[PDB]
Amino acid sequence: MRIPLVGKDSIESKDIGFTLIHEHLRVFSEAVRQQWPHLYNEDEEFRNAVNEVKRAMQFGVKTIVDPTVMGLGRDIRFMEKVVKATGINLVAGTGIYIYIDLPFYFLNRSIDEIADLFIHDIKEGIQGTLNKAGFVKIAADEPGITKDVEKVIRAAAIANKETKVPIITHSNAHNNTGLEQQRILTEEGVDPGKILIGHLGDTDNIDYIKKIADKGSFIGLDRYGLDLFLPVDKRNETTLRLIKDGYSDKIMISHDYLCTFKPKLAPRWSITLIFEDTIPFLKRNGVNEEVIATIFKENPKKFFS
Amino acid sequence: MRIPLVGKDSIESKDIGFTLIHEHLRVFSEAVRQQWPHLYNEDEEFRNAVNEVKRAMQFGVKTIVDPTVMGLGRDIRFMEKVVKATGINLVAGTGIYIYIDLPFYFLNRSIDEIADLFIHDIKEGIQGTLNKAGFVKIAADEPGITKDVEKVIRAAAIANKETKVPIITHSNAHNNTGLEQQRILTEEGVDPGKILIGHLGDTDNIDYIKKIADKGSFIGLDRYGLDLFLPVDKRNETTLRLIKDGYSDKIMISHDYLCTFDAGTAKPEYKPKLAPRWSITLIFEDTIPFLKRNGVNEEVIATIFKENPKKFFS
Ligand SMILES: [Co+2]
Ligand SMILES: [Co+2]
Ligand SMILES: [Fe+2]
Ligand SMILES: [Fe+2]
Repeated sequence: MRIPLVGKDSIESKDIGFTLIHEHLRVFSEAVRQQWPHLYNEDEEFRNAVNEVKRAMQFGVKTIVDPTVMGLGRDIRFMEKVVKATGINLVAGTGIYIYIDLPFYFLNRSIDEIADLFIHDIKEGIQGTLNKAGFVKIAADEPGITKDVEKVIRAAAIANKETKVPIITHSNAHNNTGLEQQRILTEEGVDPGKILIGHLGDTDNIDYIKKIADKGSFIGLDRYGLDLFLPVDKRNETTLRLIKDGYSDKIMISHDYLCTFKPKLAPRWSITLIFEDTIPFLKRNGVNEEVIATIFKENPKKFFS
Repeated sequence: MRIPLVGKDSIESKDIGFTLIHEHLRVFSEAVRQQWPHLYNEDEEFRNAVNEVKRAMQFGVKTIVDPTVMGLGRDIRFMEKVVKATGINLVAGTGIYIYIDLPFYFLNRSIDEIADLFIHDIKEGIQGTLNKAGFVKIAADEPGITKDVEKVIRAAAIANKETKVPIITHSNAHNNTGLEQQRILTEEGVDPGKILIGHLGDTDNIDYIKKIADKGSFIGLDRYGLDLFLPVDKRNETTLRLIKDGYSDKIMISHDYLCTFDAGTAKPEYKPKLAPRWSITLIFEDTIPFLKRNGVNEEVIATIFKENPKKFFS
């Protein structure tokens, strides 16, 4: 009745339950895979995604939000297959993931034309299916807010205003891209509480994280396990600090795990690391179950309502 | 047998006949087309491509070389359908068309791993078929020779050295990228005669063009009809001058026609001020008649359109 799900009837936000807000079943570069299909093994990809998702569900995860969009190899049919094999609630999105320029398709195309693509996926369905997009994903990274990155951001704001679906972002935690995304969306009329600024858990700069939260958006502590960006124990210290300072109303936690899509870079990276390490860490440091529920149930409910 | 053809037995290069060295049956952004198929009408693309190819064949064209590769929507199965509807000799390629950065697949991958993809397409076949690639296509434009652009350039060198297929380039005629491409490839051991430096017809700077040709490479006068890069009359004037100064044996001419393109610019849609007479047969309607009435004999026309493509693929 409000949040579309891959391969199922849409649900009211009250039924989302325990959510992993940012996880990927599979990512790839569309052009590479179309051109050199011998590099990929779909059977293996499917088997690893299904296993990872089953494991999450054994810890009580009900819904996964998967922000694989254009540029990351969104495949709605693969997603459907995983949903049939697992029973997971899966929220698919629309959007564009670029760091510099858009594909040449977009040359002399307006922001509204871009937004029309997102709205098509939200109102009509994704890739020829009746599976509808539940959110818009956008990105910026080390190159910053380029001209084309900015067009995409503005297009996301149009789609949100027209359809009410929330916006998930990718940012670089160390160069202000997050704060800029929030600002441009917000200036374009997006409710700050319909934005999740992503990858803030990549830094232990608490003042920058709070800045974005205090402007009204969710803060993505969303790469647990990617030690190369920030080690688990430092993420844990940051999370705990934010909870202790009263920020659990804006915290969202996830792994950004690539289910099929490393001893030094990400030794215990998986879709269940927060059950194995983070949540027990927090509980040992005095965080109650009510806070856990706020982060993994209440916050996603608010984001999608 | 020595040039692979899509949907046909390979041909000796001496049999290639009258050739258009750089034309596209269809181009698109793979990511866009994968994510928003509602934007594209395959029927219309197929009908347009077939119509263009048949009209080129009526003018005597035997062979078309199509440098649509990764980044431009190469689709060997579409190409097969076009061959089967027309009987054209079609040469498909491999390569990577980027202006700035490689797709994220290539993060922390070596130049060799890039080359192996090219070698795969040339020795094994394209996209799971046995249609083999006959050349490598690479690109550089306004952003210049970026690090990833250079990785692709060096990958093409390795592929040529291993398989012997020639290299076609896309360049920006106004920023030296063509000469940079030639430089880096010749440094890596590629024979200059196996390189076509593209889009040099986009300038009337005759001295730049000549510099590349004197270094031993073919020069692509290859966007006839794309008036936004350079109008037909200035292209014709440049082409003629090069032929008079003795450069016939290095000149290749084409239209770079996109029988179907997905960009919004779209150089011919309510916007045919950018490319009014642009089609795959414009050289038969304008350029060849112009050369012929300005002292260029049938021999020189045969050199450009038959002999040079034959050498390039030998
Ligand atoms: Co991200
Ligand atoms: Co080109
Ligand atoms: Fe992600
Ligand atoms: Fe081209």
